[PDB]
Amino acid sequence: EWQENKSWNAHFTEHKSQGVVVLWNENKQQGFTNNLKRANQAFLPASTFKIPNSLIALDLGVVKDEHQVFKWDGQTRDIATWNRDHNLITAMKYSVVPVYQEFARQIGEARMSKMLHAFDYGNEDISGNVDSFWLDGGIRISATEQISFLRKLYHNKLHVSERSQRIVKQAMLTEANGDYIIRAKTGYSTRIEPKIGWWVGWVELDDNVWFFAMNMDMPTSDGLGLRQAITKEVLKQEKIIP
Amino acid sequence: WQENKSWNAHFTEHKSQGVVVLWNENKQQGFTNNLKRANQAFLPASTFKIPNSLIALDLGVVKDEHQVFKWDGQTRDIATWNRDHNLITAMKYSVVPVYQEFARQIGEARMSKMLHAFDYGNEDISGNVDSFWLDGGIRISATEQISFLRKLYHNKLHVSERSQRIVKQAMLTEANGDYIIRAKTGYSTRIEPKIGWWVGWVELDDNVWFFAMNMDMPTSDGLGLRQAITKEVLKQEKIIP
Repeated sequence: EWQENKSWNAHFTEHKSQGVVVLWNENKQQGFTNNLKRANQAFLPASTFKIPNSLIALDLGVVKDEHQVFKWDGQTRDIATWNRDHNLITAMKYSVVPVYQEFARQIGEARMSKMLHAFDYGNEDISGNVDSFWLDGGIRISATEQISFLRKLYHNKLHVSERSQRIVKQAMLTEANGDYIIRAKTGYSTRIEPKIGWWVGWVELDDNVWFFAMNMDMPTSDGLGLRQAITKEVLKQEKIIP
Repeated sequence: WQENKSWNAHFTEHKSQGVVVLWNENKQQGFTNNLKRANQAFLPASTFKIPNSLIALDLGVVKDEHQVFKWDGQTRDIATWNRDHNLITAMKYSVVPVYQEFARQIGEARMSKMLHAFDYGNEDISGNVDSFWLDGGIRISATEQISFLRKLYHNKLHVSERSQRIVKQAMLTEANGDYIIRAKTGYSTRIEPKIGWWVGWVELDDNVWFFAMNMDMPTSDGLGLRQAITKEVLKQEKIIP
């Protein structure tokens, strides 16, 4: 069950933003959102797709491990951090699209589609073709669907090996300290309206895990840090993090 | 294997005595303030939770990082111990009693073989099966810790890849956009000299810096210096901001 807490809207309002945050309390098997409607609206996953894309690439052997280097092709792209060599960890961290497009090509459309279906991932539509569908094709996923997917990953219940899932959860590591561990993935969908930012993942506490998936309208790149800030503004309000 | 005696200031500043050892994985170069003490072997104390975890996982004594180890209802000096734990929280709170139970279940034969297979320190588990890393015969130097950690990082220890991955998960101490630290503290109080340890590594985008430090720890008061000193050293070396 899901509970709407419209008070979280203040965190969007304060930052002159519109969006949804969805939380799931694993112990209590309860979910919370500021906007049930938008929680169930599907959007392009953009770089959040790196999570399933990694799982599949690892499981098929397209990526041997998290150390394998994927050389910069020497083509300066807009994003400075992309113009360097990468492995899975840093490719995830810096959302290095070109690396994952190459994975997607090597995976191919048949295996990609089968695996997404096996994952129950979003609308499971990769039209098309292989190497951009999460950016400007047909694949869409809602925040509540992201939670469902993430929960399976956390529990190693996705239809790939345990190793693949552990490696991807490693690669998702975003922040940790004595109070919490956040494993998550950002996304930024720009190719198709509405432009949105994502942050999906979970917060590991000593005794519980809180899954989250947020997206928000992102008319310009200026607002990208709000993905995390608003999520954390909500996590703080809910005493999940200090 | 450079000695940089300038890092001694980081110990002197805190009226402390100790050693920090760094290993730059890419350059295959090590650095320390004190080559002698870098090679001096001490009780590992709770840094032993790293190999103890690996062995427990690999033998099935620990099924996974979620398995709960119920508190035995004995209230001890450390509050966080007086509660149920899994591998992650047991490592985080250095829950000795949990790992003593693992050690008992592992037993002396398998413990000894495994430490040899790990090339771990002096590989000597003389003493109580469930306390030898606290007050038995096992000794390991900072440089030996680095050697062991390097094998762990590369999944080259003689246990399954899964075991090594889980323990590296459990070692997670700190992460942000600049670095990840996977590490384990220790505090050897039973047998003189009382020392504190911090051993692990810092993962950067491009490189991994292994570290192992220990320092005299006459009282618990100084325990935060383990991390503080290591981090000022890391900061001086521009490894972390």
